[PDB]
Amino acid sequence: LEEAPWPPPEGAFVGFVLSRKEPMWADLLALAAARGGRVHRAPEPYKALRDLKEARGLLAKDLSVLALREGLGLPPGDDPMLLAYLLDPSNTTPEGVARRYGGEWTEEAGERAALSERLFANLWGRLEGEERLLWLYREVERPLSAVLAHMEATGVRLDVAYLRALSLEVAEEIARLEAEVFRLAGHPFNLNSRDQLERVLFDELGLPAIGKTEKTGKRSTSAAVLEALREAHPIVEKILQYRELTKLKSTYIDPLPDLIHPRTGRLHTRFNQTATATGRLSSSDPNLQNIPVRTPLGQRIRRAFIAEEGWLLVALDYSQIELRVLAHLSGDENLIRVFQEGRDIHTETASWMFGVPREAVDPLMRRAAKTINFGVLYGMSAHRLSQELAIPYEEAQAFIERYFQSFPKVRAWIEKTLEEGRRRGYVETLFGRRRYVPDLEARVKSVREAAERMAFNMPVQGTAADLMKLAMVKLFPRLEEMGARMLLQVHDELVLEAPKERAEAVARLAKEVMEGVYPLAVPLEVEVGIGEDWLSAK
DNA sequence: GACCACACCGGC
DNA sequence: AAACGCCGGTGTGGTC
Ligand SMILES: Nc1nc2c(ncn2[C@H]2C[C@H](O)[C@@H](COP(=O)(O)NP(=O)(O)OP(=O)(O)O)O2)c(=O)[nH]1
Ligand SMILES: [Mn+2]
Ligand SMILES: [Mn+2]
Repeated sequence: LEEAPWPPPEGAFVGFVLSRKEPMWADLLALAAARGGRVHRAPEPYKALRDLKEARGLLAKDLSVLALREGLGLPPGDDPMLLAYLLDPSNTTPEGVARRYGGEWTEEAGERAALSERLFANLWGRLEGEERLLWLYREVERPLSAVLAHMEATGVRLDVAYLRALSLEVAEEIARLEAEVFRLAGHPFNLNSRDQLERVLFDELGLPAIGKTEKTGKRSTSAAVLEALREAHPIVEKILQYRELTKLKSTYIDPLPDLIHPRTGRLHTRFNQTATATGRLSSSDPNLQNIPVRTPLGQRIRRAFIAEEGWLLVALDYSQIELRVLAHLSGDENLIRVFQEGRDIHTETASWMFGVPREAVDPLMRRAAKTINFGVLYGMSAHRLSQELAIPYEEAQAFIERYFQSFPKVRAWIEKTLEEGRRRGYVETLFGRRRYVPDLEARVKSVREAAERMAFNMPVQGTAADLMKLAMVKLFPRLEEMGARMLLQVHDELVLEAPKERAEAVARLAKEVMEGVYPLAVPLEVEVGIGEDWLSAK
């Protein structure tokens, strides 16, 4: 490419180099653009951002987030990564996409701009005739990248002082647990080392091994194994408690306070758009899609996520979403009637599990039933189910039997999805998002059947992800008009932030947009709460 | 210091 | 651990 002076013409593709992967924290080291056989390198990258109409190129959203951080309303446009991801969701990195579609991902801005132009040309042509993937690109993924850019630059408020005080209380309890574990072991050791713990439990103590680890075949110390040994020795229960507290302290309580941005005073995640095999987003740096909620301590951590003063959080979450999606995809009349009657399969499975009336099912029980309902749907074995519920093997076998007997067209849909996946080489969502599963033809049964579980899960999980994305695209402009903020997406949930006096109107509107995103054979019901913290809004 | 595999476990 | 699926973060033990 011929070198030309900054600025570039309108519509040029950008390349850029960040001091680090996280756009909210990175220095903009270099900026360049390419168009019409020329490359334009910016002498002063920061000031040079003001010359761009949009961020068009590889990782476009990252540059848009950095621009918004600096007060510049630079939206992301075309991104070859999104094209590649729609053609094959194993296209997750610029390194791989470049090698695959005609370039090399380097560390120079000008070459990255030239690469973005070359890759877009080639990838755009590969989507000729792919009407459904083209619709997903233009109507979902490309506009969604702008929504996510704004969400990333906005962040969420965190009660730092609260978490600092919580850390000290948890530290004292961890001390009580480890000191007890060492007394029971007869000697201290590194309780964070699963190798050392393995030797204590199975060699020094006389506990029987239950399972082995995957890659190295060590005697497992997993929670599932410890639960099986809960009654064999009093050290086991303490280890499980130590694990819970240290997991939450090391992963949330201690690190999150240190990630508050100095200018915004809020916590900023990255919403990765080309990271999963199914079409889901992921969240990283930090991951805000796995904040605790299940245990008492976890709920205390979730309470640290708060609204700006004078505002409230609004949390919306699709009801039984993948089961509703399954009803539409499979057309099972029995499953459709379930939701047309307003029933709750999680609460009903819970009622059976704990032998109590539906009105007596608490959230803890219902959450456990959610795990059972989807575990069985996507292929959980009777053996594992019998151990999860502490019931005889024959009773777990009977539950799985009635589960599918209740919804006969589900098995039919699974078989048809797998047969089509073998012929075409891929499975697809309701909107045509595809995942290639070559191991459906594997000649090793264990491999083939693992691929089968991956394969018929994807249309269900992926359709739910398609629906959530489309709802975000529809909802975002309405929230801007209302002066509200979209903060987080957690797969089938949105967390919004609204002025207190508008919180109710925002909650009603967001609920209606999400429930009407795309009418199916069953209604899509959305549960909504409002509160000053994330837990309260649930 | 960065990076890695591994086992593991937080969420949906 | 076991024939649930999809993620990202941690400490250990180890290399470089
Ligand atoms: N395979 C699998 N999928 C899961 C699991 N947990 C969640 N998912 C998938 C399937 C779930 O549909 C989806 C969203 O998870 P939620 O919002 O926590 N539960 P839901 O929407 O079902 O019920 P309600 O909102 O009324 O409580 O994530 C699991 O253990 N396994
Ligand atoms: Mn839900
Ligand atoms: Mn949810």
